[PDB]
Amino acid sequence: PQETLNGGITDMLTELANFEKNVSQAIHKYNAYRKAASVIAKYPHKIKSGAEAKKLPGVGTKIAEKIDEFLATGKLRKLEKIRQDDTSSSINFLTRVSGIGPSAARKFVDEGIKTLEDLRKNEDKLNHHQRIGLKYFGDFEKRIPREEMLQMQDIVLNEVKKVDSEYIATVCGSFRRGAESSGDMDVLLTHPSFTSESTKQPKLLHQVVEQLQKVHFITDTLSKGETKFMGVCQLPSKNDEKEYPHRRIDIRLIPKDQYYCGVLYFTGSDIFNKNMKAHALEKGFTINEYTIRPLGVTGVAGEPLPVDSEKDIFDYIQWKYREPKDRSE
DNA sequence: CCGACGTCGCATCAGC
DNA sequence: GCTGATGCGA
DNA sequence: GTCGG
Ligand code: NA
Ligand code: NA
Ligand code: NA
Ligand code: NA
Repeated sequence: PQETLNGGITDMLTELANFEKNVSQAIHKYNAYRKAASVIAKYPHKIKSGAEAKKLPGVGTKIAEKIDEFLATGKLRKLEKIRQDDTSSSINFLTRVSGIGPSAARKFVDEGIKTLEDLRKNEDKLNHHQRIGLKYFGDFEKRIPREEMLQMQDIVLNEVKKVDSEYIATVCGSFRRGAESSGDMDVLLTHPSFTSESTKQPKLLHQVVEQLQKVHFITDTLSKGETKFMGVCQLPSKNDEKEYPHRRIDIRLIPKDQYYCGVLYFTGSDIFNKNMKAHALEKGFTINEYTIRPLGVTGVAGEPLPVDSEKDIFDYIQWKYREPKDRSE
């Protein structure tokens, strides 16, 4: 549905969401506003009153009132006020740097640090993550066209197999669902030698990160432990041509017996996950990102069931296997 | 009326 | 030094 | 902020 349908209202609610999260530190209000904007974004009619909107789940009394004011005046007094406020606008802005959350943003602004330039001048006050976030501030806000995702995947899948051909690696996220662009790259990795009961062998991830660094694909590291890496990567510049933006990439090592529950979950979408979770319950199973387990008559979860593919999961709950490209809901 | 609204791996702080 | 809490991201 | 026990 076109943005000119309710884009004004949805923009307003998203701006409210950001201020609750970044300034008020009210995470649940952030999500309430986000949810309201989602349901409205999907609504295929131009809203004519707060009352019409209130019928939608997640739209309550107060948002209904704001929509009334917005519809009559083309704005919202409280939002106009907070936009102008130097402190709040700065705090809100600083959070766009990866590694700077509401707490760090507040603290920086309290001591007079309000702009990227200010940050640039105060490196000593920034942790490693925050320095990398600042360094790639613009690149991190750019999206990744699917063609670049495919090129990136080519590299990841090639180098993983080169380290050990028994690794299994899957790029997940909306990309796996066939999205035309991505925000980052999420890689789930496993190996037969690693299960929930056997060796947690703590070099499986390191060896892969290392090789990806060795071929100069991974350029920076935000964080890295035995099961999860978050960092930065860049396609080699196809020659004589402009250099590609630096991209965010996550790589997680998952036990083999939990790998497919992991792929399912990190492929999404979120709404699909929710519904699949519903259905599974109805069939007497509880599914999370790690395992699927039978529920007994009084609701006691038994042991995790063997899962050797995504479709195993669907089969446990009597659902026809659905392609990632059809998992919007 | 009033608590729930994922959860968790990693980096870093707070405290002992 | 260690343990647990907190910030952050996803 | 919204929902629901
Ligand atoms: Na409603
Ligand atoms: Na941030
Ligand atoms: Na942010
Ligand atoms: Na081999």
